Amino acid sequence: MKMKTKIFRVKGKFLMGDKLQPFTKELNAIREEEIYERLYSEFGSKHRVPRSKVKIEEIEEISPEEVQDPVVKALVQRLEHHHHHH
Repeated sequence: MKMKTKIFRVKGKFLMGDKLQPFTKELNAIREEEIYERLYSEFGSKHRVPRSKVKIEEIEEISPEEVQDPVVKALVQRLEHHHHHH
């Protein structure tokens, strides 16, 4: 069943150069089984980081308008209501 997408503010570590770098990823999904696969996909895409080297530590569900990432916040708004301002 599809719904209004939940923005999960993930806070974890990714292994690059045998070093753990911390990240704060605000991404819109439906459930946790999405979050894992979507991050393994993104880090591999944008950053070319291997899946087994991406370590998720925290997953915090936040509100659509509170999201700091402009791209994700714009993505969530695509399924929202066009504010009728005459």
